[PDB]
Amino acid sequence: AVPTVVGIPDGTAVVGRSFRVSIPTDLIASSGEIIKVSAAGKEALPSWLHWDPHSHILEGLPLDTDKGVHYISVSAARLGANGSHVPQTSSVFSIEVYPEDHNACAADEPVTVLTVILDADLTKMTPKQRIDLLNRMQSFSEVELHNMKLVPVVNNRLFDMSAFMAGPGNAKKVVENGALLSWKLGCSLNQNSVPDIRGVETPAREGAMSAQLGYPVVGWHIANKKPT
Repeated sequence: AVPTVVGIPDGTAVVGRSFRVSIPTDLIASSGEIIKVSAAGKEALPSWLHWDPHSHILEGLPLDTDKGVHYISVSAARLGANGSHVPQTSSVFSIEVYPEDHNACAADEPVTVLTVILDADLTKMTPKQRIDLLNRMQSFSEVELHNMKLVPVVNNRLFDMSAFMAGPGNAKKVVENGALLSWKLGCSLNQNSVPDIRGVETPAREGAMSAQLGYPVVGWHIANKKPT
C-alpha cells in the first residue's frame, strides 16, 4: 500500500496568447481511477482554462483580468461500489499569467503587425471558443496558433490611424465590444517590404473570412508598433 505522488512543473502564460499543456494522467491515475482538474480548492477551473479528459490537455486563452498565479489541482479518485468518488491522490501546480507581453526585432526596430478587427466579445466566449477562433484564423494568417495574439478592444477604438495599409471586412454594424486578432509580419516593414496579404484582404471583404472564423470582420490593418 505504498502510494506514489507525482509532481507537475509550474507553467507560464501571457495575456492574449494561447496556452496548452499536457497533464501526465497516466502517472497520477491507474486503470479505474477518475481524474479531476480544477482550480485548487474549487470545483471549476479558472474562467480562462479548459480541460480535455481524453487528450489530457489543459488549454486556454487568458484575458487581461486573468493576470496572476493560478493553482491547478489534479486529483485521482476511485469509485466506490456506492458511486461515491473516494479521494486517492492530488498534485498541485501553478500557472503564472503575465501581462500583455509576448514570450525577434532589433530593439529600436518596430514590429510590423497585421491586425484583424472582429465583432466579438472575448469575455462572452469560453476558452475553447477563443482557441477555436485562433485556430480558424490559420488558413489566412499562415501563422501557427500559438503565434497569434487575441485581445479585446479597448475604449472602443476599432482602428489604428497609424496603419499604412488597411482594408474593409464584411460587417456593416459592430454589435459587440470588439476583438483584435493580430500577428507579426516582420520588422520595420513598409508597403513594399510587406508580403502578399491578398489572402487576408480578399476573404475579409467578401465574407469568406468571417464565414470561416464564425464572427463578423470589421476590417484589417497593418502598422508598425514600438517595441516593449
